[PDB]
Amino acid sequence: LGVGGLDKEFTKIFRRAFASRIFPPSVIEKLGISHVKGLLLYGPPGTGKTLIARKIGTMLNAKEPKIVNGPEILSKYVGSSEENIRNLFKDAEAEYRAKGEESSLHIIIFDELDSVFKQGDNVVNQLLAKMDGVDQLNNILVIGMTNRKDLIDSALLRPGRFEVQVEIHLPDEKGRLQIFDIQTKKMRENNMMSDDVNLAELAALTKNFSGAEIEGLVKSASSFAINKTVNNTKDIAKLKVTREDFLNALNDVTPAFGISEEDLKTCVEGGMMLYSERVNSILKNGARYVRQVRESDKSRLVSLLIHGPAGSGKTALAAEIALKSGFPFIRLISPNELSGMSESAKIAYIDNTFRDAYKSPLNILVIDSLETLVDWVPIGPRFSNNILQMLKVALKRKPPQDRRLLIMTTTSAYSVLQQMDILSCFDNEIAVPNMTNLDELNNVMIESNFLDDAGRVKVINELSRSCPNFNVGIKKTLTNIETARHDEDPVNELVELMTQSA
Amino acid sequence: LGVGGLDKEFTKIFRRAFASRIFPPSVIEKLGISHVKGLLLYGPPGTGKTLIARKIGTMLNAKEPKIVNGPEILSKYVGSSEENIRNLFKDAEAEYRAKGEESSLHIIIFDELDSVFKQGDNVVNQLLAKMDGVDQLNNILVIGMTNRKDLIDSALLRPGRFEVQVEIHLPDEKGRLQIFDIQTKKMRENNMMSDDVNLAELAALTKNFSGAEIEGLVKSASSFAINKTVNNTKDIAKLKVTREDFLNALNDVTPAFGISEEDLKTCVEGGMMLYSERVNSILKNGARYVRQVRESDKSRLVSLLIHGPAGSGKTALAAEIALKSGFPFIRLISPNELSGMSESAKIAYIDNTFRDAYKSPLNILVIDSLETLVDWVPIGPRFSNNILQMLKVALKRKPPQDRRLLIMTTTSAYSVLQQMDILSCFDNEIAVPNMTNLDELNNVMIESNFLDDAGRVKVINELSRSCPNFNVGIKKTLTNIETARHDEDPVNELVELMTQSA
Ligand SMILES: Nc1ncnc2c1ncn2[C@@H]1O[C@H](COP(=O)(O)OP(=O)(O)OP(=O)(O)O)[C@@H](O)[C@H]1O
Ligand SMILES: Nc1ncnc2c1ncn2[C@@H]1O[C@H](COP(=O)(O)OP(=O)(O)OP(=O)(O)O)[C@@H](O)[C@H]1O
Ligand SMILES: Nc1ncnc2c1ncn2[C@@H]1O[C@H](COP(=O)(O)OP(=O)(O)O)[C@@H](O)[C@H]1O
Ligand SMILES: Nc1ncnc2c1ncn2[C@@H]1O[C@H](COP(=O)(O)OP(=O)(O)O)[C@@H](O)[C@H]1O
Ligand SMILES: [Mg+2]
Ligand SMILES: [Mg+2]
Repeated sequence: LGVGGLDKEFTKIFRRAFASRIFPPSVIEKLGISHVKGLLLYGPPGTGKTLIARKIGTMLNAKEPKIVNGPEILSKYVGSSEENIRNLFKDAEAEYRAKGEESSLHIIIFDELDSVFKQGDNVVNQLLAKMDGVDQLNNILVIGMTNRKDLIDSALLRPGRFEVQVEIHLPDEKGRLQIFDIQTKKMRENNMMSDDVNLAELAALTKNFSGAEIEGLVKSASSFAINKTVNNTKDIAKLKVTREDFLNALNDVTPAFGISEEDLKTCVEGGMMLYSERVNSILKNGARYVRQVRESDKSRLVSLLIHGPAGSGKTALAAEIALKSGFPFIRLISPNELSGMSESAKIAYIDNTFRDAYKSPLNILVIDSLETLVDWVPIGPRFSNNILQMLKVALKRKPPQDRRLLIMTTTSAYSVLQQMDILSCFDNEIAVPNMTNLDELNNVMIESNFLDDAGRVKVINELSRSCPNFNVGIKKTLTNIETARHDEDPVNELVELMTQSA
Repeated sequence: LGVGGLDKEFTKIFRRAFASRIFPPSVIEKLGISHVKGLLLYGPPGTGKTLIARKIGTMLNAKEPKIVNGPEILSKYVGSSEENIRNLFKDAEAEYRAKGEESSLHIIIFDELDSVFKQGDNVVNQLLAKMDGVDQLNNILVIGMTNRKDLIDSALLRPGRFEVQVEIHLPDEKGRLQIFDIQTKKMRENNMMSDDVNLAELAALTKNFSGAEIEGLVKSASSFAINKTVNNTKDIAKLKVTREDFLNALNDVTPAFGISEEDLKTCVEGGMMLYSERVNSILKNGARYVRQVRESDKSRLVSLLIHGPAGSGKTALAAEIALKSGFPFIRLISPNELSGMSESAKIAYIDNTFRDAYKSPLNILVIDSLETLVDWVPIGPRFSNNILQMLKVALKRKPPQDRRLLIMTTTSAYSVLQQMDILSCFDNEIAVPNMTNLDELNNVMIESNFLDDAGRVKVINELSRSCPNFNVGIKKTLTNIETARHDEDPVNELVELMTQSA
């Protein structure tokens, strides 16, 4: 017909909400039952709910369904809003007096239902009157659509009202293959599509898209081929789309439920060099855990705690372990995002991020500098307890319906966490130490191209008896080489800086 | 007549509210008494109150009852609501002036009465005027309905107003047997029901349903048999519902006052293995307490405390004991449900859960992580006292009218509870210890299919002289084997991890 990827949900809606309307009234009256009058559809935006609604009605040959938007009714003036509802059902009322039980079916779609409860009452009560009360109207069927089931009051779900509930999901590979078929049919049937375009490849590149995003991608590719000829010209009849156009268009549409590439890549990495054996061990353990949470069904929530002193490398490690994983979904919470908001806004932001992470097969989250998110200052001490409780609950909840995620977190204030007794949330702890021998300094000098061997040797020979057992980090070590490089006397300057830091 | 299960109740209502209306006016005048003008019915929703109201009306062949809804009147504009109440009684006023004492009876129904008091006064005063004051009308009888008696002000219950009060209950096995007949009459009497459907079985499976759920169950079963023909065809005349349809329909309707199966089963239990004698003792004691509660009338409340270190197994034991009991009603209160709410909302939620527990023959409740529900942080220390007092009162109250329930609660901060002085609530305490011997580790490895015994011997030998006094929980032990399994060198990795944890 038109819909794609939905094959166990088009059977289950049709079995219950619609099957009885086909038969003549005699047999339905014969058994002694009643038609259902409410159906609820829930799932993330852009996934095809309104489509199913409109498309089913063409089989029954009902009237074109009316549509009403929640916030519209809520933003109208009080009296106008009150009168509006009684306007909506007028045609349905008339036809019943006209033809009794043999009237046709009428469909009403109610969108963004949750908005009414998010605080209103008059709309809800008037609406329930028309399908539950003594003024019962036996022609109508009302469809509701929401992204959040938990905000609707339980009173509405009980038998007689919104009796059947269905859930829509993001598509998998076979779904996307069918959606591509549906969207490119009309191009294919008119010899306006090249022969190198292979749809099974695109089905695998577009990893976590919804249907709407696929519409947008096709439109973009068409755009390229149009622009290639304008400046409106002869020989339009030879127009065609090509594989290169799809590959170019893939760089202009970025999906929600994707990878926050720029923040991870640029902000958190400006080098990476293996200067010791501990580093290598840390990156191997990271790979082990990524593999564990992709090939086992008895581990759907792992949490880790990379601790260490300041200037030690922590965050750059977390990022490095994530970018090599290849998961579809990756995000991070850091102080840069929460700047300038009130406390309540912060709670809302964290909660929404976690809810968005429970809608893909695989997920990674990074939490950076746990103590700064809580506003810790030791003169008081002062901190925010509400945020702490939100985080403490979140780090132990398990995603529903055989999904899975991995979490990584970074801190420099281990003792404070020990004091706040939230140290049982973590499954394992990794330690990151500083540099403490001159061999590491030699390695770091070599891989940054500091200067020729003749000078390098002299730096080590002078520090050998200037300061034998220094204790410095990596972040500071790379800001001293960089500044010393620009001096007029590089060896002496570097020696002085190193001695001061140690 | 048309209703079943509610017999006794009837006998009474008819004895008091209506018996006087049958007799001729002369004898009633002759005794020197006056009719009753108010009747209150209360009980859980969907249990059959409005049905009784209508069906009694048909025996006395009075007019069709009028109906009004509380929220409807309360939400309307102030002036319209004030003018509205006077419209409702107009017809009754007219017939009185027409025909005096010999007028027929008028019956008015008022729904969701408590909504008026839950905060209003104008409707209450105007209503009492017509049935108590000087302007009394002697034709009317008013029926009220509420789910909550305790909220109604006492001024209404005194003689002359709402003089008779009655309660409706959820049916027992015999009642459900009757309700199935009343609902399936029209199918049975027209040869559209198979010869294998046995109603005594269905009455026994549907353990805690109300009437509305039974209507829904029949409707769903009809839907199965109907859909099996379409795609609208010939031989509609051979339609028949069958036993398999009922058994499959049983999985689509879930009742309130049922079992929260998914939450108990998936989240809280992902393995169970009897690695020591203490575990067997714990489970045996749980079974003891269960069948105690089922076979005694001198123990209608029992409360338990399970305590021990973090990671020891607690919550899984609790859920494991719940699943094998076989009770109809099971729920749990845990931090996940209360996340994101304000304080007042949390209190309301807890209180409603306890109220819903007091309406079934048998009940179990599970309360998880008592110290996290109160928001304890030891720096202050800071915590919420209101929630603590609510929980402290609730754990001692006994349910009414020969019902019984069992409570289990789990915690990791035994010293804190001792400081807060709420140990007096619990009847007995159970201790869950950690692992402390190598034999237990051997059993766990055998049970989890780690690797062939040849390698298994080596782990125990190496730990026998590396660290013989280790002290770790079961959760950590089951998350270290899992990660070691995926390594390239599984023995050394597991040995190192165990040494670190101890
Ligand atoms: N082997 C390495 N491991 C980690 N970081 C490295 C390595 N080699 C170079 N670097 C660079 O060193 C810097 C380390 O700074 P980074 O922000 O990761 O430290 P940090 O301890 O998280 O800092 P802070 O806690 O003060 O915010 C980064 O620019 C990183 O790219
Ligand atoms: N004999 C057993 N006893 C307890 N848990 C077991 C047993 N065998 C396997 N398990 C598994 O071990 C895990 C125990 O974790 P659980 O959440 O019950 O611990 P907990 O004491 O509640 O932890 P926490 O204090 O961190 O909340 C569960 O996944 C459970 O299925
Ligand atoms: N599963 C799907 N199969 C085919 N087309 C789809 C699908 N999902 C989305 N589309 C396309 O995207 C458009 C927008 O989807 P829409 O029905 O508005 O979803 P929502 O109800 O979430 O807004 C549809 O009109 C259709 O062209
Ligand atoms: N004891 C019963 N026997 C038969 N049918 C019942 C019974 N109780 C409830 N029902 C069915 O449930 C339907 C809904 O009940 P309703 O009249 O709304 O009662 P209430 O709303 O007061 O719970 C009724 O129309 C009736 O068909
Ligand atoms: Mg950092
Ligand atoms: Mg627990």
